[PDB]
Amino acid sequence: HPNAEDFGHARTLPTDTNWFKHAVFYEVLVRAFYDSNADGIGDLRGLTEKLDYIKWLGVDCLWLPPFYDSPLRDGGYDIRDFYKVLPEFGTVDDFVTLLDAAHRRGIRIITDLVMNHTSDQHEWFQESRHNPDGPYGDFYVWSDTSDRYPDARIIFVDTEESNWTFDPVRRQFYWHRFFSHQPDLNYDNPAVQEAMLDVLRFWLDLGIDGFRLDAVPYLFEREGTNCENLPETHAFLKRCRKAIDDEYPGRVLLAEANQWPADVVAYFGDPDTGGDECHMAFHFPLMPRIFMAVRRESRFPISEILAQTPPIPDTAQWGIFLRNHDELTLEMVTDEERDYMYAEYAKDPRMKANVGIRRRLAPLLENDRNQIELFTALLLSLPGSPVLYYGDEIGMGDIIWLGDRDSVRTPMQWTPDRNAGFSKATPGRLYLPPNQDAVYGYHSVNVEAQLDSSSSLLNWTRNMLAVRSRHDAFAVGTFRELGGSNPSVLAYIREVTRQQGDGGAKTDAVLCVNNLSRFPQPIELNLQQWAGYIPVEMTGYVEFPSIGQLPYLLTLPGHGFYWFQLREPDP
Amino acid sequence: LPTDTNWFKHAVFYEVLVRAFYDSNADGIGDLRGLTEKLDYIKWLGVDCLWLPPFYDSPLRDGGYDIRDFYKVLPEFGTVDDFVTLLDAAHRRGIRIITDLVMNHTSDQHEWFQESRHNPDGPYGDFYVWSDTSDRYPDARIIFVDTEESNWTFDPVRRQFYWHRFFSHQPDLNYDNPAVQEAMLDVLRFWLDLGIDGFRLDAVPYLFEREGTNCENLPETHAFLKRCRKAIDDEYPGRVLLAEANQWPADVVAYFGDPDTGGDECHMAFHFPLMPRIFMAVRRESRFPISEILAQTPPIPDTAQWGIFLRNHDELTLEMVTDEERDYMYAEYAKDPRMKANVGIRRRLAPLLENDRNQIELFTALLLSLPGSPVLYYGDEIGMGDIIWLGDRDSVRTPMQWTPDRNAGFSKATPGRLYLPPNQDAVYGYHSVNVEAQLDSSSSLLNWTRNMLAVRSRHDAFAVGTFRELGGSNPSVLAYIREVTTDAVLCVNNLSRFPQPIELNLQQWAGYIPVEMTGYVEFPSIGQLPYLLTLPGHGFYWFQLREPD
Ligand SMILES: [Ca+2]
Ligand SMILES: [Ca+2]
Ligand SMILES: [Cl-]
Ligand SMILES: [Cl-]
Ligand SMILES: [Cl-]
Ligand SMILES: [Cl-]
Ligand SMILES: [Cl-]
Ligand SMILES: [Cl-]
Ligand SMILES: [Cl-]
Ligand SMILES: [Mg+2]
Ligand SMILES: [Mg+2]
Repeated sequence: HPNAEDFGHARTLPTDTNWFKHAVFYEVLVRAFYDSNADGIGDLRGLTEKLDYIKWLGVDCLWLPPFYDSPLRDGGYDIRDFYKVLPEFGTVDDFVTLLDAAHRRGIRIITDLVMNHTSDQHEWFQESRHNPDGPYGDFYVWSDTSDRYPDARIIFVDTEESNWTFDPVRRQFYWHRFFSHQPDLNYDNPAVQEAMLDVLRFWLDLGIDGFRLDAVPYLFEREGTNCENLPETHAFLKRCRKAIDDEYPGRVLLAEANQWPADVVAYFGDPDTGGDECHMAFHFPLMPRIFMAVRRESRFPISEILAQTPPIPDTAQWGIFLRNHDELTLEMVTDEERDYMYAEYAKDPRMKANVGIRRRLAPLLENDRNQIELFTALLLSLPGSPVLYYGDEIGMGDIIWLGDRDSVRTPMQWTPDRNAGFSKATPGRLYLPPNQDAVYGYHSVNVEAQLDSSSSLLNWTRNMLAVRSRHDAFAVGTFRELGGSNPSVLAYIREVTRQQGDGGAKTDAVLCVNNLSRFPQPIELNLQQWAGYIPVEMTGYVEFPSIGQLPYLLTLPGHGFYWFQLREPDP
Repeated sequence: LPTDTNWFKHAVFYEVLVRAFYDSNADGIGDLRGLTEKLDYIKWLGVDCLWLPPFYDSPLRDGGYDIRDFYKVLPEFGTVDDFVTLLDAAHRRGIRIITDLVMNHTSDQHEWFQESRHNPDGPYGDFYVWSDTSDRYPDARIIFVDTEESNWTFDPVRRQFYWHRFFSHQPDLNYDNPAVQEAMLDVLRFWLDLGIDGFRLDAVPYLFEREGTNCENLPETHAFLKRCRKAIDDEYPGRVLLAEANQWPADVVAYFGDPDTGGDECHMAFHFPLMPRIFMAVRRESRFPISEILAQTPPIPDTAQWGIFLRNHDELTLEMVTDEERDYMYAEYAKDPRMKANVGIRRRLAPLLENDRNQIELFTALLLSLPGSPVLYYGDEIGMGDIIWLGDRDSVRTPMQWTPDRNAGFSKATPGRLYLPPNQDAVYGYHSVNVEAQLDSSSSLLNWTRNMLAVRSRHDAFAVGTFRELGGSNPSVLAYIREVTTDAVLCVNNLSRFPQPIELNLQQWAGYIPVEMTGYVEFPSIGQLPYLLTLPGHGFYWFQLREPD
């Protein structure tokens, strides 16, 4: 393994143990964003050059999917070397340069790190199968039979015949929860635990701001269990958090656990220490419920998942995003016993058609601009830290035929020029082609075309992000659902607890009202506790009538929404 | 159709995918009824026989080469009744139909395999090749070496290993079981009874395995092929068997069978190295890669015929044929950046030639005048492009581009429901490349291609004539005569991008008048002095050698 010493490191931002609670994340693939060297493939230097756009957009942290050395048989989630970037993307030094440049603009970077397994091309595995009594002999999970752990499901049931695969060289079976070319690491071997902690430290020494830890529920296996969410798995996660907070204060760990929210709460750790595992975890059912709330023109699927979500440690934060599937497994989270909408998804033909396929926001919503704004408003005002996916801010489409994941991984559309301005290479050499249809194609949909008009989706999104950044209640406020006469309208207030040396718009309460119906709707709200306050609409700053003792009437167009600052009255 | 045991020697074939040609029912997928509705186009183009890749019921994990039921049409294409409708409509127009039939293996979803694994003591227990170990047949290479760790896979239900030369979801049939041989003969008869004109038999070199061998081309494999030919000969005279053997031509001749009988296995087999050699001949501006491959091809039985096509890869395995010992061009392909970029990917003719119309015409002229029965691939006649990102095979399987309308006129469905999207780029997109746009001008690639087919059809020499390479002063020009005995044709082809002169010794035909076949202009009669022909870069001429009064 390389040592971090022989590379540069990035200059660390000032320590801020709460930064991730206030952050808007931007998931961007290195391969897709910008090709600076005309090989048809996006690269680290290209991403570095585009930091000006990212800063202008106003996001706080980049989230990079895996960019490590890999044969790319499973999208790069099959890792061949944890210490090396895929050569086509650049080198470790290019990553340090990117980190420094990002940090200069106050922008942080996290990346995906797959903890559960490596590619079978990883040298640990080649040594494990060729030299069984060597130091890597027990780095993986080996057996003379395929009978162990029978209660564990096969995740990729239509592709893999078993969770055990017979290796022709070692003549024993090895365990894999994912594809056969992704052998599971043996976490019962303390050398494996130390090796993986050393991986985290390598990137942290370089200066990375954190990781999304992938496939963590599957680390340990035990007979008599379904081999997910085991005590020893959480124990290892506590080691990661301990190392993180002791040696690198102010960094973050995000858990990718595609489970019902009550079940992922455990991944934040012990409530009594304030949380001692992951700082963040994703709330996967939110988008499916929002999607269904709109289809149904009813607030309840949204009201319900929020009400039923258990409280989490003070230190912790949910991550939220506008996708219906986990990118690792392409599964939508559900629960037969605890999801009242369990059987309802299969009854919606749009939902049904896209089962197991990642889709971008605009295509999910049939390019309806009003709905894109509504879903985006919800993403930016509901509790949690939001993740925007690259290209959704201009309304990019997808290309489903490229694959279940690759559908959403086509080049960023910068201009209406050749290759959408992503590359100077010949089109036949692009890693994937840009969208070329009349609706989503780069001749029509690109950054340059949207920069001019204040009314473009890009400019609208950038303004919404700016507004959000100026109001703390969106990031760390309480959540109070207001109910109301009309079931088609979701209304809530978010409040800051307010301690010492504050008082201003930044800490004033906020009121959000969202119409899930396609038709204009009235709603009368009981806001009597805020009698005398003045609702000020956030985008145009117009003062609405002061709140009284009577119900407050707001009227919304189809799929419309309003955000108001609740200003304290003048004495 | 009235029996005509030589029809395949005179045929031009047209490989057309049911899924890609025409969607008549607006589900976004091409279908048999749709293909039937486009037969007038196929007749007008002038081809003689359709070649349909597998259209059987299948989970489509390996492009439909993974068959779930040999007796059933994939439901989205229609049913056996739609297939008979297609057959009758084609025959009415004098067009025949052959199809791919995978003989070596089935999908693991096939009911035979599910019975084999669940009920080992039952009648299907020995329908596949099972073993307690993965040690047998170690000399057989793994075809898909980057994907399959072994030719043996452990089945979790039966708890034994089964053999597969292809992907793990394609278990090999056990041809040492006599019931397997009878079941597969019965598949042949089922489609022949419906009226199909023949089959391309796929993966046949791999039927039998034997210890101490590489498990290809075994004598028992050829013995089973003889059973297939005999069944055809005895029960369905006038039908054809084509072999898909991606091997050096010398090795392929075995698939025509015993020369002493006039051939007792396949009627046809493919000459795979032809396109790679033509491609390199043009890259090097030398006739030699073509001259040599033809000269080194052994004689085949007189009732047999080579099939030829303008592709560098076999569609089953995505491999280009070669031979370390017998191919002088063996190390040369890797030195060509065009060949190197496209390794393991099917590409259409226009993209292979960077859309150079002169070269498209040159390669097509060679395809239509060299010895063998040519196969045209659907869409090449209008210059369609491909979409490589769709997959190594799906690259060339996008919808036929009929018009510049929505979905290229292939379907009325919404674009997001199409099985694959049409080309949409500035060069190959359906807004500029489509049948409708080319129908009008006599100078379109489509009308040029149609005219060349019409010309070829009027000269038996192209189909069954002898082949005499004329040599000549200039190594950049390939000249030859095709002759049958009363019909003699002279073909001259410029492999150089620049204009070239060639002086030919045509003394044997002195007095004859060369008549150029497209404009019918009479050229100077052949004398005792060498005949000078001058060609533009990548040009060609076809001449009928007419007897003097
Ligand atoms: Ca594990
Ligand atoms: Ca076999
Ligand atoms: Cl990437
Ligand atoms: Cl995800
Ligand atoms: Cl999704
Ligand atoms: Cl098909
Ligand atoms: Cl059927
Ligand atoms: Cl082929
Ligand atoms: Cl090809
Ligand atoms: Mg690049
Ligand atoms: Mg159809």
